[PDB]
Amino acid sequence: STNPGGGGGGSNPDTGTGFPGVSSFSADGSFATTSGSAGLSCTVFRPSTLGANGLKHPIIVWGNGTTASPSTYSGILEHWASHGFVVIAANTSNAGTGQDMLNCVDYLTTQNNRSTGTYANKLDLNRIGAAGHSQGGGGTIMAGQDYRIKVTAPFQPYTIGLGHNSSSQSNQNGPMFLMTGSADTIASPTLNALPVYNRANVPVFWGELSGASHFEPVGSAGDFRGPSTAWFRYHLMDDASAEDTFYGSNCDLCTDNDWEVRRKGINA
Repeated sequence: STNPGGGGGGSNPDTGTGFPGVSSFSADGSFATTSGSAGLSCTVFRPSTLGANGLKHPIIVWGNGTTASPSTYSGILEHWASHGFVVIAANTSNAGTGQDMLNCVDYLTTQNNRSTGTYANKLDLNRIGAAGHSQGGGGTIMAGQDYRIKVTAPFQPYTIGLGHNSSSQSNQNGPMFLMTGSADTIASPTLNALPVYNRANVPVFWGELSGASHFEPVGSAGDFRGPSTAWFRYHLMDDASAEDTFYGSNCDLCTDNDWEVRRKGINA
């Protein structure tokens, strides 16, 4: 949380990659947003103007929970877009293999590399993260093996079925912000998340939110919204103010009794 600008009604300085600073990770940011279909089988939520002020936009690829669509998560996806991310959701309700998510990344790469178009030279292909809920959180871990996925944020992942291959957990490309809810009886954290924490080959920040059901991530994603935004702003925008959300002995979530935190490979 620590920011030299002091937040609030002040004006926090730009991030390391040049994106506007924000006074809150849970409130929407300064970019007006739009959404629409992308490549037939994806849906994008993005700033309505891309590439202003010399910026190249980081990307979050999203996988839905079982039975769900991108609209089920429109609040959280629009929220990230309002901070400056280009957010691409696989449309599928069956995101567990990770392949649809990676196809959405391939699609945006093509568009970035065109001479003209919505995305032409406007994306930062070195700053891609993955996130998703439920089976889509398992799919985030599956997709997170790919060398282009810099960090992941699985929201209540389901890893005991629905396309998951648990060996993916030990083949991640980058660090993981693993989120669970203590009231989640559908993707039991003991069965679905504890094994990921144990076997992951990367640093893991595992936060379990007290009193969160399996439906906390739907819509605007509740009390996961701010933390997930901090994670992606830190790693994909070099927002230094998000560092002490996760790192150090006195990190924000570490001293917040609403969270049970288990870390590995994270400076503490």
